[PDB]
Amino acid sequence: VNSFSGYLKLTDNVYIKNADIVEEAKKVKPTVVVNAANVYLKHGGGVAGALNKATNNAMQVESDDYIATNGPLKVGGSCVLSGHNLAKHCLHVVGPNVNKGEDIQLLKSAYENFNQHEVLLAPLLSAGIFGADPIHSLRVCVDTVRTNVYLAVFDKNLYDKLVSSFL
Ligand SMILES: OC[C@H](CN1CCCCC1)Nc1ncnc2[nH]ccc12
Ligand SMILES: [Cl-]
Repeated sequence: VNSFSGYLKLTDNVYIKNADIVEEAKKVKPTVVVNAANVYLKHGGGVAGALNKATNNAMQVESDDYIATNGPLKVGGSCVLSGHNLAKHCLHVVGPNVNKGEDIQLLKSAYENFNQHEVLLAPLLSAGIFGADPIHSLRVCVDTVRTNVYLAVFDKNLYDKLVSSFL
């Protein structure tokens, strides 16, 4: 039993809700919130910009030190950093950005990072401003993640479209 509320159950392990991931994380304080990151951990917009804003830029400050030490992430890769005031940990995961010409096949590799954590609050990777098809992102999530994932979908029409089209 966990403290996630109001989710629709899609499979044995994948749950979905229409919600702002920032507000969800503040309420639940999950062990892990997933950020839709880029390789430079520059949290400018989308989920990343919103999560960073909610930390009063502390996420960005921590991220800049991470990059200065380690260099950029790989597309499809991840790192674990602090969750600040939102969660215990933030798993920064880089899905391919179609608006940069990155290979969509890397979306499966990106979701594989979730399997290192028993329970996660997450967005749909490569959706939104990353330019991929969200129906596809959900399909890959369900077919790749085996741990318990609580998906927060920002947009209501998308959420309803995602639920109504789910196989
Ligand atoms: O897939 C990621 C989605 C993309 N979404 C954005 C709205 C329009 C349709 C596409 N972004 C978010 N998902 C959950 N919480 C969020 N907080 C801020 C952004 C955000
Ligand atoms: Cl977005």
